[PDB]
Amino acid sequence: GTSQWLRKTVDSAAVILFSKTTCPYCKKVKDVLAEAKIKHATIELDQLSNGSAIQKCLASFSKIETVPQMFVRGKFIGDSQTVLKYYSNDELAGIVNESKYDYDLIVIGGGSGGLAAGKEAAKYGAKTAVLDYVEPTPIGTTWGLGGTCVNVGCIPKKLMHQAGLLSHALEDAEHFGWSLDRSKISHNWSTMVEGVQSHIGSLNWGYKVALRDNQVTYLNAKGRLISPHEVQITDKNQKVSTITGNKIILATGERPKYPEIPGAVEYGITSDDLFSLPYFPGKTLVIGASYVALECAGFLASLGGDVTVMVRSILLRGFDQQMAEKVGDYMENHGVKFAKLCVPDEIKQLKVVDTENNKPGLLLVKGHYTDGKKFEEEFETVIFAVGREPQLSKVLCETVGVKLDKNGRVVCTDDEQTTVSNVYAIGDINAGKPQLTPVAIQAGRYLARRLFAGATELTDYSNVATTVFTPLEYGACGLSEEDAIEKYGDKDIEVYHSNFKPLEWTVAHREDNVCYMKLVCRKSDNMRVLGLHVLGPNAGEITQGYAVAIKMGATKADFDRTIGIHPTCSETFTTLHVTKKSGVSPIV
Amino acid sequence: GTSQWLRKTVDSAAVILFSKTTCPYCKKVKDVLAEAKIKHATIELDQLSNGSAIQKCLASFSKIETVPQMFVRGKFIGDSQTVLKYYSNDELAGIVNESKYDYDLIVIGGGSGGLAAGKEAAKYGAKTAVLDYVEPTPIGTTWGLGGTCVNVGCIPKKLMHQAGLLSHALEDAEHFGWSLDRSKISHNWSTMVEGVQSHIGSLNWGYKVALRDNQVTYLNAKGRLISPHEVQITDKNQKVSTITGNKIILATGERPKYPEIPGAVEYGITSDDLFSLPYFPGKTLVIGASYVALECAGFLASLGGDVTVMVRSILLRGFDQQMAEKVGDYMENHGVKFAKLCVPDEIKQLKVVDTENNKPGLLLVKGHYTDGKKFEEEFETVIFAVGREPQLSKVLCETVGVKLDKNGRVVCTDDEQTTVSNVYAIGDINAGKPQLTPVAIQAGRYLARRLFAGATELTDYSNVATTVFTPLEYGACGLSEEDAIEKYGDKDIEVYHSNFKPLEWTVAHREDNVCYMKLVCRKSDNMRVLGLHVLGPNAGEITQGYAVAIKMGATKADFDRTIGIHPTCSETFTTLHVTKKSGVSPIV
Ligand SMILES: Cc1cc2nc3c(=O)[nH]c(=O)nc-3n(C[C@H](O)[C@H](O)[C@H](O)COP(=O)(O)OP(=O)(O)OC[C@H]3O[C@@H](n4cnc5c(N)ncnc54)[C@H](O)[C@@H]3O)c2cc1C
Ligand SMILES: Cc1cc2nc3c(=O)[nH]c(=O)nc-3n(C[C@H](O)[C@H](O)[C@H](O)COP(=O)(O)OP(=O)(O)OC[C@H]3O[C@@H](n4cnc5c(N)ncnc54)[C@H](O)[C@@H]3O)c2cc1C
Ligand SMILES: c1cc(CNCc2ccc3c(c2)OCO3)ccn1
Ligand SMILES: c1cc(CNCc2ccc3c(c2)OCO3)ccn1
Ligand SMILES: c1cc(CNCc2ccc3c(c2)OCO3)ccn1
Repeated sequence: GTSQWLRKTVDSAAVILFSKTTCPYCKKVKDVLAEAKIKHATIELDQLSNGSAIQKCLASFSKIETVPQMFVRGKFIGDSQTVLKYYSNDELAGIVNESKYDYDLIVIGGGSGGLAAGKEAAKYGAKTAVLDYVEPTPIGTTWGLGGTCVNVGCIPKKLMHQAGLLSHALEDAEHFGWSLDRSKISHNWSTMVEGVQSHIGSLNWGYKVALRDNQVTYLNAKGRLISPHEVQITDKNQKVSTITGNKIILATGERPKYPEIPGAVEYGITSDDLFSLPYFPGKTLVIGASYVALECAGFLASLGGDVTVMVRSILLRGFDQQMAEKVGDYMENHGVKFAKLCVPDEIKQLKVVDTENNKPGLLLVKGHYTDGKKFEEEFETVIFAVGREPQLSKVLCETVGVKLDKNGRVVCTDDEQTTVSNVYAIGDINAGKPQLTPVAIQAGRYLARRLFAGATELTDYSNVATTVFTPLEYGACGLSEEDAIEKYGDKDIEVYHSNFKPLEWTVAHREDNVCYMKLVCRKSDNMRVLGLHVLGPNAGEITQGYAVAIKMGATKADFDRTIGIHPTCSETFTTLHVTKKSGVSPIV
Repeated sequence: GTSQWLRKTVDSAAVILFSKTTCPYCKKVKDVLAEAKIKHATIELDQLSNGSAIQKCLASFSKIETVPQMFVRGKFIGDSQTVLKYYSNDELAGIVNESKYDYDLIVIGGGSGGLAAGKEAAKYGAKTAVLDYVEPTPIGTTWGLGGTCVNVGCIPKKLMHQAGLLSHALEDAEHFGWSLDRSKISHNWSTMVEGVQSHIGSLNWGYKVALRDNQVTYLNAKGRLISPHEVQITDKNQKVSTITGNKIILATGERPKYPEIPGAVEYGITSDDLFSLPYFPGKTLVIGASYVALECAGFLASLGGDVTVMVRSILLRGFDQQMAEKVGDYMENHGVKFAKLCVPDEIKQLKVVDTENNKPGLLLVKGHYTDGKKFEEEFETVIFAVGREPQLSKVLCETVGVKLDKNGRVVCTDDEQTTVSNVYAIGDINAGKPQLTPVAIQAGRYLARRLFAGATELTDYSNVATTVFTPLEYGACGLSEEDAIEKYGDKDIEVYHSNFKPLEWTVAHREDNVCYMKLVCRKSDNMRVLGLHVLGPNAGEITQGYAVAIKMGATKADFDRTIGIHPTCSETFTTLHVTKKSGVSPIV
């Protein structure tokens, strides 16, 4: 038990010192390693519950039972007198650098998960390389280090959402006494994009500086795993070579899907292209109904665009469907048009994109509704948001033996291990896990600590909160109402709900009964909160704190006994009382 | 035991029915009471864990042990056959309205707590009167029903705060691509005040309508308790009379203090006057350093005023002083001037307020610093925010026997009972309680339920979260750092902290390292979170949800295992790791 932990910790740590906080001989060894700039993990046996047993068990490796004991890649190096000997004789540097492989860790993929994993491992003395390459889009778009979120995801999407929110702030300012005239103000797309791209560039740079300062080797090259320990790399000059590593972390993420119809790849774009587009999209069709489709259609409409969303079946498949419909009704009331139960058949080119004068082209989109009627309309831009997929055939040779599921994602144990013992996977390509940046960062940092510092904590993937940044934001944590009922039966489920109006909306003359919130609870388990849902401004700020309480097992009684902060939107969660079964109206 | 709960419930309830959910005779009585428009409390005995025991003790009042049983004001009325006898003989209405007093409940004070208590009591058949009178300010300001929060507190203050925040929204919108020129835009005070006062008017009216629809008698008259059950009321016509009630709730609140110096009452104003002031204050001096003083100085500066705050000793006494200093440094950098370690001696009038042309007057303020030097400067408006106090001599006859503390607040047990067994106190006049609107409302609602519906739940006054709506907002829940160190010792306290920058501030070129958060934790109790603090935008929305987790005993490990929502300010709480003891910098 203890002994199986110790063997696993010793075998995979790069450099590790066993010690106690008081021990002055340990302090002498720590001082030598600091002076020679040798990074290492440290385990202070006196701070651990079973430190006595661990100490006895070290002798199975070193034949000694005292501290300090220093190990390098599974080999006992010595006590303090022996380490000082190697230092004094100029032998320590070569001992700590001796390895069967080029690297202790190779990370394939330089995004949210891979960067976090690599930097954390480097802190404990693991010799680390991170590989990142960005395959250009069909029209040639490419970007720098940091992955999907940084370059073509959460960061530019929320900045453009903020640009759209400011249009309503300009409107609201008149009612609060400011002299501006909202009608004579317009928006400049390219000025926005320049500011967004300047911030993204500061993040690209900041990650390169962070890897340099952690002594991580950064290769801007494409990686391919050809055997358990061998990674083939291809250069920007197409030079091919092979590097070896003890542990491998696959963190290569996903890219957007295109439907298989004429004209889609040639004349449409995806979110990969949208966030650096040199011209305003103009009259735009968004095909799809994911959070990506709706977030992009939302800010384009707030920025003055003529926008249509073409919806195959429902909005936000997989989210609470009452909330999804409230999200769509708000967008439709504020300018977004919807072509419901409709699918595209072909895109035709009427005008080529005008790169010189910085203007879009023109397209004809033909499609059909599910009853067979025809759709035909002209747009300047067509954005496909119909899902994302990994392409692990470009990353992972089939003979390595890494098992994939029917969607092409990696099948992992609860500690991220693949079917190949030294190979792990994190982030969007880990099958069945929520596909979010904070999850990938947590999994990558926690994994690096288990590999190289003897940690045991696992990543907890349950009840992870989300926020959809539509024009009215939607935050959630836990089960949808229909999933709770499916799992426990309608008679065991109580739903408390209420409309509400932000105080900021009163003087602004905004809508009375559009914002909404509900708690979905289990009667037979002391009214446990199974899911929390809120539609309103700053919904992500509102939701985050409640995710700690749900993690801890909060009940309806816990919300009732906590006092609200006034005046806020979030305080409405502390006084809920109208149930859905009562039939009483939730309006204010 | 169970029996002394039953006695108190029966003696105090106005009209109460003991029932079971599966009982068709109970349903016949319920339907008769509903048709007769008779409101009542209901105790469904089959949903209480010891409903069997309660059934037995009912016989001690009624000599029967079956269900249903009706009681009115402590007297057993009858089973199903007897109640239906009274109904068809036209005797029921006379029986349910028989009482020793004019009212089951008299509430003195129509504010946050009083209105909540009165409406909740009326839902259980208690015959309720609510008295409210607003004594005018020295310059004659008055307002309508709803209390300090509604008319001259949280509601107008947060709306003028929002008006000030929108100025930075105007500035930010240029960097996000909008074509306005912030430098050519001005603010109109009187347009703001009209919008703010129109919302307050809709609240005044809403409360009058709510009372009518709950059958609550509203008297706009000044009340005075002269004996345990007798309340003397004075008319708008100065007509005096007496009414009697069984239970009394004191809920009369506080009003601003003035310093005892020449000119203060005559020529200064307070927050009571500010929110309906017909003219812009102009160059303004705010005297004091409480949350009221700083919130007012803050939005006046954001609206373009020339604003000075005179501080006697420190900012935000009783709040975490590291956070108070960060709050004040932000306002000093954004244009509020501070006269530190200073106190006023007299206000001299130079120019009378011009009611005609809607202009302030002009004043000369004389004061001195603690080192002896002198202060002398002219201002158009002087606002005093040097605390608030009750005036219970105006409310309570000394002979009634209600004990007050040395500050003039009412001394209560943990169920709000005074030293006079039928008189209770709630809200700001209850000694030692946090003086907050949601606290008053919960105290009032919970008390009404104990008096008239047999409830037992008490109000929990511990760890109530707060937010100060300064230009950069400050949210808190639990102990300050210095209070935790004093209570437990420096060696048992660990503080995790970090600066942060909102994503929205990047493209707007706002400051890198002014927003800040920390967790104050107890080492020897599994790193329990004792206090949470955050300085940043939307701080009330950020803080609220964590108050539920802190109520449930959150530890640092609970915050670490919960995953963040990205991109948000609040997510920075889920990955804190820099300790104060380590000396590592908290900057980004
Ligand atoms: C439009 C959009 C908006 C989003 N908004 C949010 C949001 O608000 N909040 C949120 O939590 N999540 C959001 N997400 C999800 C978030 O972007 C992902 O969950 C996260 O970025 C995935 O991290 P990752 O490390 O798994 O992969 P990635 O971040 O995609 O990084 C993988 C990297 O590896 C590179 N790579 C691939 N193959 C190779 C190879 N063979 N060799 C070398 N390098 C390779 C890729 O080019 C890429 O740079 C959004 C996603 C999108 C598309
Ligand atoms: C400037 C300011 C800002 C504030 N901001 C906030 C905030 O953001 N959040 C928050 O939670 N709290 C805030 N507060 C505090 C909040 O307003 C109070 O805690 C709350 O109003 C207390 O309610 P109450 O029922 O005890 O008294 P009140 O709301 O003051 O109501 C008592 C009422 O009784 C009346 N009355 C008095 N004597 C008599 C009598 N003899 N007969 C009849 N009627 C009488 C009074 O005139 C008044 O109408 C703020 C306070 C101020 C001054
Ligand atoms: C598909 C794609 C490739 C090209 N990837 C290597 C590469 C090419 C260009 C680069 C780069 C890396 O860094 C900067 O520019 C090879 C084989 N199959
Ligand atoms: C698995 C492992 C064990 C031994 N304790 C592990 C441990 C816990 C916390 C740690 C650590 C190591 O290094 C840094 O923090 C016993 C049974 N099963
Ligand atoms: C006209 C004006 C008002 C405003 N307050 C009147 C008033 C004046 C003095 C009072 C009072 C009430 O109770 C005790 O003394 C209400 C209704 N009608």
